[PDB]
Amino acid sequence: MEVKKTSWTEEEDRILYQAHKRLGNRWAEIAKLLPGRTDNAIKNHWNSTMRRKV
Repeated sequence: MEVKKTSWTEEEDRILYQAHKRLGNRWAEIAKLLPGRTDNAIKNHWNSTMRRKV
């Protein structure tokens, strides 16, 4: 079965956070550097992992 786990690499998350503040909330453009990862997946990851508690 294998439950849908957050199969994100530390590297991806690193670039994600770096880009988020450097480029901005330009998720559409950030995916240019992080292909495959869709906006919904990125944001889902961003809200669940990074902004787990604000």
